[PDB]
Amino acid sequence: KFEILGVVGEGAYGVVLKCRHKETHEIVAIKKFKETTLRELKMLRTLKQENIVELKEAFRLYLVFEYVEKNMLELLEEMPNGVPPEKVKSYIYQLIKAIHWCHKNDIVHRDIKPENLLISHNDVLKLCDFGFARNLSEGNYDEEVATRWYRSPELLLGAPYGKSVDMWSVGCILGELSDGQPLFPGESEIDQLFTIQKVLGPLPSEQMKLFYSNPRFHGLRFPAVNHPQSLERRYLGILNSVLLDLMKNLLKLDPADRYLTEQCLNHPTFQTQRLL
Amino acid sequence: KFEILGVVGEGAYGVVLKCRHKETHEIVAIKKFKETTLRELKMLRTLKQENIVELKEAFRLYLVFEYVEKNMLELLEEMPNGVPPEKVKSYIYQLIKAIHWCHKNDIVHRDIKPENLLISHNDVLKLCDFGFARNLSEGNYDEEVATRWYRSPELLLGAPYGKSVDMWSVGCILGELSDGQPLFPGESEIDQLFTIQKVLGPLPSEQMKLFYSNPRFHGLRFPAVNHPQSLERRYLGILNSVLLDLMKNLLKLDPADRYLTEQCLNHPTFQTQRLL
Ligand SMILES: CC(C)c1cnc(CSc2cnc(NC(=O)C3CCNCC3)s2)o1
Ligand SMILES: CC(C)c1cnc(CSc2cnc(NC(=O)C3CCNCC3)s2)o1
Repeated sequence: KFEILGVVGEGAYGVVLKCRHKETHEIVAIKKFKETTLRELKMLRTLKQENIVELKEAFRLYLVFEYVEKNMLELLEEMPNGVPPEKVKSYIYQLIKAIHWCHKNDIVHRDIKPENLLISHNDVLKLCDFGFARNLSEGNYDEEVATRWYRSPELLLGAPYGKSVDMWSVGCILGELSDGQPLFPGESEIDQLFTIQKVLGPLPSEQMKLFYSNPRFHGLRFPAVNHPQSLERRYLGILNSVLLDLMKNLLKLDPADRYLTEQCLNHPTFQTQRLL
Repeated sequence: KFEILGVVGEGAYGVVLKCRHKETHEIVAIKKFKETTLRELKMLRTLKQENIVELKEAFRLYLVFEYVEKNMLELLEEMPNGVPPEKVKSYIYQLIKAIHWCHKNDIVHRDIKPENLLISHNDVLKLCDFGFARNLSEGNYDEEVATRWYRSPELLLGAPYGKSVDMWSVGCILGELSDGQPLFPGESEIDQLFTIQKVLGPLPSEQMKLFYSNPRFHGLRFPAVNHPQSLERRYLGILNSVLLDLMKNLLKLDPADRYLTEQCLNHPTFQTQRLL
């Protein structure tokens, strides 16, 4: 028996309520729709880790989670020019660890964004909202505008979703943590491709080819950018150079060049950081 | 030409972006879908007042608004036990003034909730999100779970929407401003009717009759509450007694007994308060 304290969130995932056990006074988040609740519960049972939100119990279907005090979106609102470089590295390390556990379990998250990065009172980052996650050994949801800001160009172009594009989202979040700004804030899909090339240069031949084969863009003008800026220039005086290197290998335009989790966690940036 | 700074919000209303004029550096909220954009723009032009969000311009259809620094939802998160009694009265007065202008223009808002109460840097409350507002002289959207917490019982029961139920929502917000707690937090429609009667007593005969005639509730158990608590008891030591009187006349179960705007703004609670 839970007393309802408030609404945590509502969307494609459904409705999450902030609740309190009438006996223990513990605060929880209870997820119900009105679907993919059972899929999420299965993945949540598989995915147990310090950087993944804990599912505490299920009943009649409703999922009861640990309630977490904040997300990254609120953190960037309180610190609109970025967080300290130490905190940028700490949060990206923790996020990478959570994605690593997902990927080792053959699960791709598909919706990494500041909104689903919970930051506990002890500053522990936790990933949530597996309502669009997929197991690659099966078959097969999606989201809104803020959720394309973190999407790789090949996905904007319609490629299949895999471990690479979760790594892309990590890089976008790395940048935004460092200066508070969305890195590729398109106002539409096309303006997103422009912003991406304005930083990283022209998409590889194959992505442009998808641009002309994809009827979403029929008759549309390709956003050619003459003079790309570069991330070194984009983040000069913001990221230290080692972490900048890590971000350079998360944001390779060709998904085949992107570091996956094992390589990310082995990067020099996190050498002293893994220990703590 | 606007540089995109971030996403303000996304929902049934569409997508609102936080943007900046490349020339003036003014921050604005730009509303676009992907419908009722034109309806909203018409109402926004009619509805011009200090407690209603200012629409600044329209182009190609996109609506550019003043950007406002916070909403009431964030205020209740920062002050989870309520705001000072003076601030409760000040915000409810301002909200009532905004609804009064809407109602005098034959417009009912239909979605009053903390999320659409903007509170400026000068502590000026502004109403927004007229994407579900209606003009009573015409014909005819709706929302989520948090948006039924502010719905009158006759509306939960399926009555038509009118000025009365906007007054109901005002009362719910009055209570929640005073102690930080949603007043009627149902987990479903039925639990909402229970919570309402647990405070205000049994619904009038006619609302119960709608309960049995409405197939939404076919075969369902009516939430009979034996011992209602009362608002005097519910808010003892929280609301002063004069404002408690105003809340008693906003939360009459029979919509015919509720104060409308003219009566609210004439209540003794706001006698010294109107002047400032
Ligand atoms: C986040 C998204 C809507 C979602 C899908 N599924 C779940 C359930 S898991 C959760 C446990 N604690 C949570 N904490 C937060 O989101 C809070 C609320 C926002 N302000 C403080 C930070 S949500 O959330
Ligand atoms: C609110 C809702 C989504 C909506 C529908 N239509 C509009 C456009 S009008 C606006 C102008 N300023 C605005 N300010 C706020 O909501 C802010 C953002 C949240 N944190 C700080 C408070 S929204 O908003």
